[PDB]
Amino acid sequence: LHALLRDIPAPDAEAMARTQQHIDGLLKPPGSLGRLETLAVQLAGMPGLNGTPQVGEKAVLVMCADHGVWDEGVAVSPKIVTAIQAANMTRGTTGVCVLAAQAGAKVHVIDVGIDAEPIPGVVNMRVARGCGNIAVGPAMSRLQAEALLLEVSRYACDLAQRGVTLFGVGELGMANTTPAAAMVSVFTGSDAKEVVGIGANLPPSRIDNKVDVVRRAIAINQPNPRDGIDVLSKVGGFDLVGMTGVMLGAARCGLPVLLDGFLSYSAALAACQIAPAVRPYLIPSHFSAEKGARIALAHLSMEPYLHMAMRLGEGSGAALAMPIVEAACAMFHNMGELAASNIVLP
Amino acid sequence: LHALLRDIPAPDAEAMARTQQHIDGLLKPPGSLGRLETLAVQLAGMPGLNGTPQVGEKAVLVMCADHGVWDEGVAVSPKIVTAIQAANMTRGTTGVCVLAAQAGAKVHVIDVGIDAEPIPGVVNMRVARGCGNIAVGPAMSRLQAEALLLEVSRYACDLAQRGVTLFGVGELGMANTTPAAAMVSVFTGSDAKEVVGIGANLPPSRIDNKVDVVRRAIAINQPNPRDGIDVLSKVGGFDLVGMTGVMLGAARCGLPVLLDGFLSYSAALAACQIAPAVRPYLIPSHFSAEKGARIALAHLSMEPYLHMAMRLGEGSGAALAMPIVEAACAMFHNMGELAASNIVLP
Ligand SMILES: Cc1cc2ncn([C@H]3O[C@H](COP(=O)(O)O)[C@@H](O)[C@H]3O)c2cc1C
Ligand SMILES: Cc1cc2ncn([C@H]3O[C@H](COP(=O)(O)O)[C@@H](O)[C@H]3O)c2cc1C
Ligand SMILES: O=C(O)c1cccnc1
Ligand SMILES: O=C(O)c1cccnc1
Repeated sequence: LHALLRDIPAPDAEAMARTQQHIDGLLKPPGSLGRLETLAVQLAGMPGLNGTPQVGEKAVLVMCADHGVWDEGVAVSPKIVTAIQAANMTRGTTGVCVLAAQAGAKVHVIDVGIDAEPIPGVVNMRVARGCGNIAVGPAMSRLQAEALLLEVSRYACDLAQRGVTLFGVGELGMANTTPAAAMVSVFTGSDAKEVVGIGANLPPSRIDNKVDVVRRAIAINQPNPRDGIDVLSKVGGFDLVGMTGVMLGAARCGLPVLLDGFLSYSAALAACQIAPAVRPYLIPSHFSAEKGARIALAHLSMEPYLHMAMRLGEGSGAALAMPIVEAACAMFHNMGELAASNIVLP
Repeated sequence: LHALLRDIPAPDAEAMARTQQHIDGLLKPPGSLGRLETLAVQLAGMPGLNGTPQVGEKAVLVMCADHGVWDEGVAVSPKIVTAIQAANMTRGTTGVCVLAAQAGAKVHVIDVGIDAEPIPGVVNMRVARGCGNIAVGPAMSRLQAEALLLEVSRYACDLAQRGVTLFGVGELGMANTTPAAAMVSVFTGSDAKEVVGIGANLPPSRIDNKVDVVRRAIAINQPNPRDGIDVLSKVGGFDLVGMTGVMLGAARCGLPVLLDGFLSYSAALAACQIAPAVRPYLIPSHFSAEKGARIALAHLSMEPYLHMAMRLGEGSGAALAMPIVEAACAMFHNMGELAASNIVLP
């Protein structure tokens, strides 16, 4: 793990310079394609991409797990929905499934801690049947967090070996916006009231309790904001840790990762805290409708491309942004050149 | 034309209610897919779509034309670039071409007034070789505007007959951000300084002249803000009128139209002024980096989905948003149902 972290490659400035020069000579006024241009250059700098903005196979990894904090009345959906939805993932009827098929990406459902019997078709990496209730103690042990980070990391890079060049991250876990809000509060220094949202339609009257739960979690655990692994283990969850692991793994592999929504922002904060070298590999997707979204993004210094008022999770926003990434590649490789048209601009 | 305007269909509230009900029962917390849900319902209400969110063939119509106002020093690119780029459109090397191919849409290049010899492969609907310099008079006659609106309108609907269900609108015309800014100022009541941008990299020092040009255009022509056709003819251009015609034509055909950037906003304002019934058929794409973008969008009451800092035009932003439209359809038709999973949420 320390090894893994040590081995994350820095971006290729040379490839990026070459990329920038090419883009400037394309059939358009310079810089006119805006973020589509900056995205291509960012991609060019990723060592796993071979010096150019390229997209091979795509995969969305969905990390599923239950949380003990559910018992605190912070979620309106029955606990079983995690298990139910996880099986549905295997049938291609879910939101991420539909959107992924649309983008030509494959969905990988991973069980990191669902509180139910094992589901056939789902990759088994279960840590335990649900994590501990953060309100009264820690979600898990440090050891547990570390081992899962490692395991997911390797799984992520192994995919690279099979042609995957673009990843998307997602989750499934009733009550997960609670630990997400806690982490956000911790890493960001924001008060719980400011980053606690409605999650999956929590009634406005139940909010206050959710806020109390977050503060309690923090107070009791005393997580260290300067230690990403400490925070994850204490007030995180298996699903959030898994998402963080995807991030570490893509980075180590020198490949890009598309974030999703609020839960993913949580995970991204942790990843970046753990290894700043991870940052350059991250790509925002959409601007989640969760209250704490603005604050989290500001701390990541990220401006998402899509404003869809989305708040489903599952990696649905990540799937939706995949075509944008492919567009930046299409622009780069298939547009003609000014010179070839004898076009001269000041 | 009055006929045409009269015959624009109102949206199907019945189909929309049915759509809403279906969406609510899908495998997710209600309303969780945000704008993706509102988009599907909007589509369902369009009579040309047959009571459901559907996407058949896609086409982007690019309206090309030169402007006399170029002579005022409001554009840094040589005049010939319009003609040059228009031919390139026929070779598939341009920005819209690349992005359209990416989205599986076909590009239709239409010459509505390029100041050069006719270009083989380009649809000929040329009004004149460039429009009049708005700084000293009108761009064209009312008759001319009306005839072009009509002609483009019919062409647009005819495509519908050939399987096209989704349109995108675009343009090509050096100096076109000038008449665009003028129209915006007129329809919106904003001062020229507030809506005049850098267009295709106009140097910050040249701005002031561009602003003076806009005011002069307005002062001299005295366009009537309550008469969209009056405004277009006076301080518009053949390209902008053509874009407006696409809009009128899709609406008459009861089909959706994706806007592009700043130039398209101009055209949309005019279209809506001319026929409010057009509004429900319009779909924003991206948030153009042109200064006057915020003001124009506010007047259309539109919030774009994409924030890419784009400012190329050609209908490139429209092509980029096509997959989003297709996603809303995919969601609608392929997601599973809560009921089928025995999932019950309050
Ligand atoms: C049917 C259904 C499908 C979902 N897919 C993702 N979520 C989302 O809702 C949960 C977070 O919200 P909270 O913290 O309020 O539980 C996670 O499962 C998240 O993925 C879903 C939720 C439901 C009910
Ligand atoms: C090579 C080239 C390709 C383009 N494609 C679109 N535009 C854009 O630039 C023009 C508007 O900017 P202004 O008002 O400053 O001229 C239009 O042609 C618009 O389509 C282009 C401009 C250039 C130079
Ligand atoms: O932003 C998300 O991904 C999200 C928000 C609320 C509930 N589930 C997921
Ligand atoms: O927003 C646009 O479409 C645009 C902006 C500047 C120049 N050309 C096009």
